[PDB]
Amino acid sequence: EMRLEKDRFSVNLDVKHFSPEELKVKVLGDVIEVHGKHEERQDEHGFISREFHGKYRIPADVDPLTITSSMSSDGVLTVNGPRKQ
Amino acid sequence: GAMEMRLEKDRFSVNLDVKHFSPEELKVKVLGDVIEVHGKHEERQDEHGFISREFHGKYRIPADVDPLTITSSMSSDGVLTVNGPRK
Repeated sequence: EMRLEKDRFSVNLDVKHFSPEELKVKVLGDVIEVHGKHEERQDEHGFISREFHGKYRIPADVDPLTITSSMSSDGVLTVNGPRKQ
Repeated sequence: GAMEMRLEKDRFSVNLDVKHFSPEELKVKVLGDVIEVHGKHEERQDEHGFISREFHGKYRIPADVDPLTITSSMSSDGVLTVNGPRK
């Protein structure tokens, strides 16, 4: 969920079932890259693997070096940077 | 957790969180005495945004559950349940 305000630009993701250990955020050029992987090999009667990949092009008026990520209690991953004005 | 298994006296069930998936994108298969589940969701806007979401799972069916009477359902809360009565 891309969000373009006047003041900032953010990218919000629901990652409720991934711990911070299982998430990675990278920036290369003007592209934000996000990945998550969680596994529950629960015994001999079950398993589940969950995965997501995301790429988001950064607006031209946002310096890619000013980018930061964060995770909240509600289980949301945000990648954001201020817009240069 | 995104998954829980639950044994009652009348039924067996497996609950799953699949909130971000539409019914079209989900697949429930009963393979003998094993349940297999799969979902894949992709949103592309070139050349600006890409999100890809995937899950894969398998569970063993208890001996007193007939694989043939296993049904699945999807709720409005975005929850997938695979359930079968017991014998």
